Amino acid sequence: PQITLWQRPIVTIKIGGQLKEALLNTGADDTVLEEVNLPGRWKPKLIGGIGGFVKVRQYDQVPIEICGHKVIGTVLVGPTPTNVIGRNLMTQIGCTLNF
Amino acid sequence: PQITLWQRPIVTIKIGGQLKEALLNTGADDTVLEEVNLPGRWKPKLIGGIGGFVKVRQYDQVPIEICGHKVIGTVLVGPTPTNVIGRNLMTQIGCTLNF
Ligand SMILES: CC(C)c1nc(CN(C)C(=O)N[C@H](C(=O)N[C@@H](Cc2ccccc2)C[C@H](O)[C@H](Cc2ccccc2)NC(=O)OCc2cncs2)C(C)C)cs1
Repeated sequence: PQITLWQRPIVTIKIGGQLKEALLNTGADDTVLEEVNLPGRWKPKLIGGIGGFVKVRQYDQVPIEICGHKVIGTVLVGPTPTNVIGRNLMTQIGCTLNF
Repeated sequence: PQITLWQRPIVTIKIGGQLKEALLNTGADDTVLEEVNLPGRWKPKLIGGIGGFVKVRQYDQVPIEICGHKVIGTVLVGPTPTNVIGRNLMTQIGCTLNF
């Protein structure tokens, strides 16, 4: 699709057997989601850093559907003020900025 | 242009007689820049919110050139870890997300 930016670009995703809402965020390197239970192995990752770091669980090669595009990528699971799709998954869906 | 998202979408802007670099950030409602001196009237604005608010100066109807597109919009001037072009100016340049 083509998404204009008059409102926040919130989209529906399908992950770990759930439908969630998340923000398409070109300002974020990584994808961070809260309250999803993902199977298999993970390793801890420190993110943020200003004022301290936040520890999250890094899951690799996660299948995720974003607007009906089935892709694979890293998902960080942990506390976040809002669910964020970052550049790592936007590249996978072939999402670009255009003007 | 078409900007892919494998790297951070940093672009050159012209503002307040200066060339600056800023991040095209679809996760940000507003545009926040530091170390720019803008003429005329402003009013304080509280932004952020998590852990406290940050006070910045809100300038309206500022002429700004973003990748050669001359546009007009609100610029918040104040401390920011990185210069951010938010949705308010992306709409002005006609910037969309596409996949
Ligand atoms: C909480 C939720 C309901 C939201 N609040 C908002 C309102 N706010 C505050 C903003 O629009 N904020 C803007 C902003 O930066 N956007 C933030 C929104 C936000 C708000 C509150 C708490 C946490 C994040 C989200 C932005 O993408 C920020 C801005 C930024 C980017 C790079 C470097 C420095 C700074 N950046 C990031 O999210 O980077 C985090 C990364 C994660 N993985 C790699 S980088 C301002 C700078 C203009 C939007 S969505």
